Amino acid sequence: GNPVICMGHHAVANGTMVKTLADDQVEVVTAQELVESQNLPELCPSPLRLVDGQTCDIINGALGSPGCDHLNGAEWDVFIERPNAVDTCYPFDVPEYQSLRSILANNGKFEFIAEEFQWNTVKQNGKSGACKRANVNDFFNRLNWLVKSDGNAYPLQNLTKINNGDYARLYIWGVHHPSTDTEQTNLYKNNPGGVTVSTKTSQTSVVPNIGSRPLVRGQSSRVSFYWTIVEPGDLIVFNTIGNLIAPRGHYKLNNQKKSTILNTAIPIGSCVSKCHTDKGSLSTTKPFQNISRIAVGDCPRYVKQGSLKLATGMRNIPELFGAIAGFIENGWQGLIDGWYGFRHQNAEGTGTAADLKSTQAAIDQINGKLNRLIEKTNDKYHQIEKEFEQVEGRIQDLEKYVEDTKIDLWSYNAELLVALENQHTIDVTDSEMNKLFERVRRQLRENAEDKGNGCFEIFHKCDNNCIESIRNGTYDHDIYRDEAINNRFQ
Ligand SMILES: CC(=O)N[C@H]1[C@H]([C@H](O)[C@H](O)CO)O[C@@](O)(C(=O)O)C[C@@H]1O
Ligand SMILES: *[C@@H]1O[C@H](CO)[C@@H](O)[C@H](O)[C@H]1NC(C)=O
Repeated sequence: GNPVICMGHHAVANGTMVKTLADDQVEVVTAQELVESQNLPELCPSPLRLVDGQTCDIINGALGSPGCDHLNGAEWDVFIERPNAVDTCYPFDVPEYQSLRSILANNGKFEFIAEEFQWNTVKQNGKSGACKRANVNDFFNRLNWLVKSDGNAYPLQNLTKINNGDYARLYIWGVHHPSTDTEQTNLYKNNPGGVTVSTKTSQTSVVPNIGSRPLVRGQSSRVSFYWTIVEPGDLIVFNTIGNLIAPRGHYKLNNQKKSTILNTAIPIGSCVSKCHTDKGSLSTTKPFQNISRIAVGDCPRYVKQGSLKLATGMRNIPELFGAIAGFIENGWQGLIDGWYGFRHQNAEGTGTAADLKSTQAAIDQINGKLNRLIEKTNDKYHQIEKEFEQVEGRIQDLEKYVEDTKIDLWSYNAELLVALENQHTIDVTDSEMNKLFERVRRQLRENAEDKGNGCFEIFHKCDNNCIESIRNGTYDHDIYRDEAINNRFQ
């Protein structure tokens, strides 16, 4: 009525606080951070193909502005566009600028092919001192500036390019418009001008506009750029009685467009990562991140919280079933080779040993319990714009509201998931502690009594081999039962 065997669990000097459904902060032995809050100060060129626009934004690269020659033939997963990019040619605008930029970015490549346009008597290749290439008056190398004849001759242009190809074609054309009325008549003389680009099923006609506007690049004049898409079977008719900034061919479009554009000043480095934010690339296995809503590729999901700790171990009590932090007073810092174990005392001395089965059962149910849930990847490429220079009204409100709605919902999911999992992890570890206790209780039958602190008083001599027989499940209660019963009740 003298040896004692105690069942218990590990502990460390100082653990990590986590949140559950029932508790704001409970200390557990180990935990894992789920929110990535650190970014690399560079962008990774692998495994995704990054293309640096450098001084050239993507519109100018499609126009063929000066300094945008490297973008010729370029292929990208993510077009990297610099915020300090510069206009290096004739002052222009694009109605539906955003939509053209999106189409260009998503298509993923600059692959121009040449086509010969036989312009009547009009002269071609008009240039300007605004668009100087090596201080030589030049022009958008994808565009043809059509001017009068020498002999004062603006004739009607009607030529048609037919798409009998295997792909959809992208034509970019423009409409010049001047400053007064002499303008227009010393450059196309017909006044007003006008252009009509059309397909089999679609029209587009432009009325040039003439007036004073600021001296940008030293000109009071502008060009307005449009685009037209021609799918296999359709075609495109160029009508102008003046002012048409003709195309020199068409861009080839991919059937499936899987690319996008990232606008950032961050330099391109030599790291490896499949996730890119406008603050830099992310190198992580965490499921969430608080770095930027603007994120492309194989990225963690963006959330509002700066920290969410997932418990990966039991409650930490140094020195639901009510075992851990319950009838078991505290954990054992000395138990370093297991989560649960046995501590005994008999006539020969004392000992602490780990229990493998219970330890392994807990680890199996807790280790990486998230990988089976929050999927793996989340591969997002072309999305929507998420930050804006100036308000625009209706469309911009919706774009912002959609993203704000998405973020709140995922932040909610992240919060609930962690509290839920942690609640479950704590219950599992408490559960396994008391399964171990109950296992040993059942082994001992009538030979021992529960002392109330996770310990059994064993009512017979139990030497080291006897103790080990209890720990490894070979203890035969019938051997000691006579001795034990006599000690218990007499
Ligand atoms: C095709 C053509 O006529 N190009 C000429 C332009 C246009 O007349 C204006 O840009 C129209 O506003 O004007 C220049 O003075 C310039 O800006 O360098 C000379 C140039 O040769
Ligand atoms: C992201 O979280 C970290 C703390 O983990 C914090 O320092 C940082 O400011 C957060 N980023 C935000 C709030 O944009």
